[PDB]
Amino acid sequence: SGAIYVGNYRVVNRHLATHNDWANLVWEDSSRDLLVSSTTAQGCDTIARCDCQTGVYYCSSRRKHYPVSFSKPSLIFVEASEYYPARYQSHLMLAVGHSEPGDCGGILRCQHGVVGIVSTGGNGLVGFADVRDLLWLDEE
Ligand SMILES: CO[C@@H](C(=O)N1CCC[C@H](C(N)=O)C1)c1ccccc1C
Ligand SMILES: [Zn+2]
Repeated sequence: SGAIYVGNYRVVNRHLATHNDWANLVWEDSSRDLLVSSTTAQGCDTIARCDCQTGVYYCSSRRKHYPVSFSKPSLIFVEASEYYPARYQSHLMLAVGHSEPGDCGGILRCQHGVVGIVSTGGNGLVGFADVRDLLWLDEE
């Protein structure tokens, strides 16, 4: 589990969104595994606006933050799971790192701010849903 709290927005994995998230919906995209809902309180996270390919992510199944090198956001095949059928997920970045189901929502960050959240993984890989192209998260 986990979310990004920027301005009056809460960014979560679409597959882990709550009923309150759907009832306060701003934007969702199944192909990216992302959903954004509105918040009453202002958050403290800032979004990175850069092309970094190195950063640090939080792994809840280890209670640890790990440094990683990650690929550029791309269209990658993600196998059928209990949340989606076999499909291509867009804006996804892969890295070598530990991940389990329950680690989705952990933040990946670089020197400029938050880059994205854990969305996929297995067999010593971890995948992150990029948020750096969502410029509207910085206003209104
Ligand atoms: C099968 O679970 C993995 C996964 O890639 N999923 C499940 C959750 C939905 C993911 C998606 N974005 O389509 C696909 C998973 C997730 C995160 C970290 C480690 C794993 C092993
Ligand atoms: Zn950066």
